Amino acid sequence: KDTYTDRLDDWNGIIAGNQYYDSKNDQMAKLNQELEGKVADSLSSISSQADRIYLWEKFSNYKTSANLTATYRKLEEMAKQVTNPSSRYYQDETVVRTVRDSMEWMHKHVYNSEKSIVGNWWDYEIGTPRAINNTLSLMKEYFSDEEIKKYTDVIEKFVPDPEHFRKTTDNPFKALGGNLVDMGRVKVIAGLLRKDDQEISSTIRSIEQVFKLVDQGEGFYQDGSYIDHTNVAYTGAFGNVLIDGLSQLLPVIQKTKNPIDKDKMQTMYHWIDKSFAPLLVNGELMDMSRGRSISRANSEGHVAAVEVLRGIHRIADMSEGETKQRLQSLVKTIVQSDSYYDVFKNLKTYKDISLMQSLLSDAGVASVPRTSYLSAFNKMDKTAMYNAEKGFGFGLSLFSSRTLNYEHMNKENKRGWYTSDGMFYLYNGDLSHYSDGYWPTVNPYKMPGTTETDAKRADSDTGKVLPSAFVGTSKLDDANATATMDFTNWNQTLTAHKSWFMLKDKIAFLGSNIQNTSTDTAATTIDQRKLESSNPYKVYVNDKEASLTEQEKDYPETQSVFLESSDSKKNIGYFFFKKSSISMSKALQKGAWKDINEGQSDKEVENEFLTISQAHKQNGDSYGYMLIPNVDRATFNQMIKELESSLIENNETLQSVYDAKQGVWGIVKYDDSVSTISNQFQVLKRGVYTIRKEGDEYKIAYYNPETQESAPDQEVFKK
Ligand SMILES: CC(=O)N[C@@H]1[C@@H](O[C@@H]2O[C@H](C(=O)O)[C@@H](O[C@@H]3O[C@H](CO)[C@@H](O)[C@H](O[C@@H]4O[C@H](C(=O)O)[C@@H](O)[C@H](O)[C@H]4O)[C@H]3NC(C)=O)[C@H](O)[C@H]2O)[C@H](O)[C@@H](CO)O[C@H]1O
Repeated sequence: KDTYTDRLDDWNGIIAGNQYYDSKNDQMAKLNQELEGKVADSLSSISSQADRIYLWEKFSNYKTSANLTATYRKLEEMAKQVTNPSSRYYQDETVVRTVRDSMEWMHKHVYNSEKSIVGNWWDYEIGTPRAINNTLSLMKEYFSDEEIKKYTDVIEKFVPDPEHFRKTTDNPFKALGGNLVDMGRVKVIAGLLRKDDQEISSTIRSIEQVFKLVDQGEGFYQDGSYIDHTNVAYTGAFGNVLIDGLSQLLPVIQKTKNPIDKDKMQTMYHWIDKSFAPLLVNGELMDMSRGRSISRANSEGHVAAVEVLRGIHRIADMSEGETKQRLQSLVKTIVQSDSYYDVFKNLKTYKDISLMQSLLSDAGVASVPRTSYLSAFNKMDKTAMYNAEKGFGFGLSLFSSRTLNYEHMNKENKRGWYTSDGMFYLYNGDLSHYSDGYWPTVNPYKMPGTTETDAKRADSDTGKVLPSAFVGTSKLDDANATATMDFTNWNQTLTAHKSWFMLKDKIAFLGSNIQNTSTDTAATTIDQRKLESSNPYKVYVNDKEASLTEQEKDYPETQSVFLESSDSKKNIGYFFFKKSSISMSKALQKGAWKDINEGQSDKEVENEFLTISQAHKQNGDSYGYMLIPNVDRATFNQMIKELESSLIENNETLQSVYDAKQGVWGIVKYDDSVSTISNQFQVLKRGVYTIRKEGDEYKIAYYNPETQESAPDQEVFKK
């Protein structure tokens, strides 16, 4: 037809990619097989009675917005197969008619301009409109330009403003980040379908705002943080949608009369390198950045990671030169480092499958293991650490007066209460740790690293910001950093000065000033590790094999605990600076995804967990231990002997551990008193420090969590 159909043709190549299909292509044929079965199920179950209440019974309750999107997504699947020469439904008269028909019926009795949002606005302005655009785009050769307009009319009624969503409501909000991108997949495509030029130009102009880094509110920050939903760390869910959708759109947008300036898009590489890259470990997308998505059974870390990777790859393909090359190497090495998840299980279009296949087999693209790195995402209170030498990742999940602890929205993530209360993540040889039903089987009252009372929590509860702004990380280099959280629990009955000292190949956990004014007992979960029936651990307490049971066994006078696997890369050792009183247990924990997410399956799931905790029976209590992963038993025993004097201090005003091997100090000062460290120097300001002694010199890394600022050396360091 015209230039719009041209772009609409490019879109089809991106969202389905029938033109690249190849039956002799294993991965492609697998996805085709999947779509064939989908429309087969849809067709064999659609209602074909004279006068019907619903198109599909499973999605009849049209009061539930979700049923509109699910119903239309089914027609998009039919539209994909009907235009695929290799599909059994290719140009099928029945399939063509049911799509056209279904569009009309849905339009007649369910979704039209004369209707109003009922349920989630999201489906009315994003979910459904996208499915409609895609369906009309794929089958434009079967619809009249007039019918197309007719069917996208309702989209214009609900989403008239490319800059605001929920415009038909009493409180529309400005589209930013992920939402802004979907606004493009809604109005740019719909604009294309309607041959509406003003719509295209204004939506693109509106989309261009996503390329702006922010220093407040929602968006990407200079330090790599990405905030969404007012104050929630969301690089891993909304960031996904952002990069995923934008990467699909850009190729199309760029071929219009309103291409986005190159210098304007250059910021995308900032997101990739500073925001996304650090959150990817062995093909897994750190859960601490995925908000409520963690409660979705079909979006575990490795799966969520491919959403980002496919977006990054599309961007690399859109680039050229070293940029294309480096991005390709980035995607290639990450995917190849994933021995647990098959990346193709989440490449849902032929072009995406194709791109990935050529990348993996192109010998010209280097795939070299990622180097060590430490990202201090202070603008979202998270820290990601990775050691390339020992091969383990570490995630520190916190929150402050600037951020919400956990998101429970739309009945999702009902029990994430403590996932940001100083929760830590360890990524080692067991790539499936946080997968295979970890979230619905993990005991939510004992999130690893967290200090909490055992009071009962309500599923109906929702997030809160922390009273204190004294939460933050001061990074010295790629292997060393220190963090602290002026912790107070959800009902202000317990406090604790929790601090972490990341020192290259280990992390020390220090807690002091632990107080409890309530009646419930207080304890810190040193860990709750999910086990693999295939790789059993040999537990040692004080280097003596211990036999754990579902019943908590107490181990007083503990100097160390060691979990031994046949794979050094799965070993976890804990050295207690001062002999401590801990309790351990290994028990089968059962649950269902529905428990933490109403819309998930109620199917029972179960996993075996090893729980280690330390009770706090008095005020002024404390804890102190070093987490040492990926070393064998003899090396762990020898190391804890060397660290016998690493703890420099752990009280209510000062906390610090020292790495003699590196000549690095980790320090946290809660007050402005003069602290003399190791009889060598003085730290003078309240805040977080990471210092390295280089012979006669001292490299200083100071951070003031409250003002979110560093400071001149002479202000905080002396001698
Ligand atoms: C209660 C209310 O209306 N609160 C508003 C808040 O509304 C919420 O906005 C979200 C949003 O996207 O901004 C909505 O989140 C999305 O809901 C979808 C339907 O349940 C769900 O499918 C989305 O999940 C993603 O879907 C993608 C897709 O289907 O294409 C997937 O490709 C993607 O992998 C998957 O994660 C879900 N989005 C995310 C990122 O999880 C939420 O339902 C809706 O209630 C407004 O946004 C804010 C404005 O800042 O104000 C509140 O008051």
